Amino acid sequence: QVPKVTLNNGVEMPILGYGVFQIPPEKTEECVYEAIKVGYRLIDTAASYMNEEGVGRAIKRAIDEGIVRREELFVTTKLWVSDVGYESTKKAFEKSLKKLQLEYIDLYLIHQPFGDVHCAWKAMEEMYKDGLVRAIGVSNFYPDRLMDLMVHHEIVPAVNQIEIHPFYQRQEEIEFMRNYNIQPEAWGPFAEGRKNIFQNGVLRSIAEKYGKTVAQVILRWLTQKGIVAIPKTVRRERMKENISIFDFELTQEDMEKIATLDEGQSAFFSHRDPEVVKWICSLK
Ligand SMILES: NC(=O)c1ccc[n+]([C@@H]2O[C@H](COP(=O)([O-])OP(=O)(O)OC[C@H]3O[C@@H](n4cnc5c(N)ncnc54)[C@H](OP(=O)(O)O)[C@@H]3O)[C@@H](O)[C@H]2O)c1
Repeated sequence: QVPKVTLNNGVEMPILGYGVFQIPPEKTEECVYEAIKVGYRLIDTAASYMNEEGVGRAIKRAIDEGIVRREELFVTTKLWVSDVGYESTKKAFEKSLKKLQLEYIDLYLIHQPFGDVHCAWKAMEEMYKDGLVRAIGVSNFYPDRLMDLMVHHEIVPAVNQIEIHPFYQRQEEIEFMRNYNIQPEAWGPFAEGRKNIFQNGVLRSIAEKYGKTVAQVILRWLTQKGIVAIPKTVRRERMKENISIFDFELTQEDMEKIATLDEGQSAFFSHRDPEVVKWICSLK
């Protein structure tokens, strides 16, 4: 029984989904298919992961085998930096759509805050209004950048996908998003395992309390905040573990303990670091 959040346009999105970053293209079909069988419906990919084609094949099988209908799934993909523009953005979307073998996409995101994101958003608003995508949003946008879009365009981004985990908890940005009706979505909910997160003593003491794992506690913590989380694992047993978090609840005390862990900065790098902007823009 996986809860759904309601986005600013009335679209419902599952609060827990399945991420496919660093799953090799040739392993992505079986992973996604297994995830769906286990009960995932929110699937997160991107043009840049090079595994849309495998995601689409998993879906096609699940649908053909009767496991799900298309409407039960929530497929997210992303516009890569090098495609950002007006027509370039439509072309990119249509390329992803093809790879996925879908008629529509549930959520399409601007992947990075660089290049002509105003033209990309305008493009995206038009595909949104044409019915090609159910919800449009952004990724890795700080509040100033979110505001800039909001004051220059009609459609408020439905989602902003950003790094959120116990060591970068980003509460001030969450309340800015809640204020302006932008659903926060957590990428790297486990910080990709950085900083011995699965062995953190505070997290284990709370996990022990409930007979759950640390991973489960982290995801329960996010979702209990009203944050969509998209953990990634290539293991069937962890798919099952990661989705099995709604049969318990953290106390206020538990939530406050977890809050003490915030380090207030990325586990990876800052998007305001000019060297980072350049490194990202030079990947493709
Ligand atoms: N918008 C963006 O700029 C951006 C950037 C990065 C990622 N993302 C999205 O966010 C998704 C989630 O983030 P992520 O892949 O970076 O990192 P993540 O989900 O925080 O953590 C990934 C790691 O956790 C391990 N793991 C999963 N479940 C576990 C469990 N219950 N116990 C112990 N270890 C566990 C995985 O190992 P195994 O796979 O081997 O189990 C994997 O190495 C991505 O796949 C992608 O869809 C978006």
